[PDB]
Amino acid sequence: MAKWVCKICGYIYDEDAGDPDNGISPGTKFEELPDDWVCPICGAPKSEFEKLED
Ligand SMILES: [Fe+3]
Ligand code: NA
Repeated sequence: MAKWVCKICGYIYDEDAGDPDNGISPGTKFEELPDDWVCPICGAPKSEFEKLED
């Protein structure tokens, strides 16, 4: 699945990993993260992530 970078801090939202400590099961696509999910490292909103693909 896809990976996304937090443009602020460099955290990778890896769809295969999810974010279980913050309520997101492995395999959750970035689009399906709740609108108010934030980077678990720096707190940036979803808008600040960039999909790692051409
Ligand atoms: Fe971040
Ligand atoms: Na959405």
